[PDB]
Amino acid sequence: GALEERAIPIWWVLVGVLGGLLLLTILVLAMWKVGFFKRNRP
Repeated sequence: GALEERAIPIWWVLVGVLGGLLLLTILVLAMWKVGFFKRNRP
């Protein structure tokens, strides 16, 4: 009810967000490196 450890792991939430952000950033930067966000298609 309160004592219980929902843990409302604000930290894990913060971690998840930061992590999701890092993953998005890396995928984004990587995709940018490989040119995927890029077109220059024929």
